[PDB]
Amino acid sequence: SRIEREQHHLIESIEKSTQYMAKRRIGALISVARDTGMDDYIETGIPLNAKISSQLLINIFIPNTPLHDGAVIIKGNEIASAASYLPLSDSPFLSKELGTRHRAALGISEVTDSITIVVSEETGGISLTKGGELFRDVSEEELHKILLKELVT
Ligand SMILES: Nc1ncnc2[nH]cnc12
Ligand SMILES: [Cl-]
Ligand SMILES: [Cl-]
Repeated sequence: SRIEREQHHLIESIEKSTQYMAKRRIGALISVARDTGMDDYIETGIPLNAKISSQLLINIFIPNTPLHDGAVIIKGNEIASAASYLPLSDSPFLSKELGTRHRAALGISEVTDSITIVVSEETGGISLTKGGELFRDVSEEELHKILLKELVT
């Protein structure tokens, strides 16, 4: 259909779902594929090939459920997979206060141009990784501007 409409709906869906999870300290890990493919990491998860919504993203990460333990990977206009493996960064610069989801988000950002969003189950803070860099505990305004810049062409 109309790509700009799809891209803005994707941004809204990430914003609403991460707001919901952040308030409840639900851990989450959502990686959005870009020019470089993520197909090999999609293959490690449970296939969904589903329409993007804030509601599905939230339902996926509910603790102690079949789909929660790993990354969601979004490819084109679909939630491709849940519970996917991402490579862990070995960087010693990542703070030891951060958990596996952050190290996974950092790891995938070091080998793809994907944009990955994390919700910390410890703090509720929202972080983002891109190109081997971490943007830690961003405000709602900051998250919106980054997602606009990176996900809207
Ligand atoms: N908990 C985790 N979530 C996603 N990718 C991972 N790779 C290793 N541990 C992981
Ligand atoms: Cl069209
Ligand atoms: Cl966490």
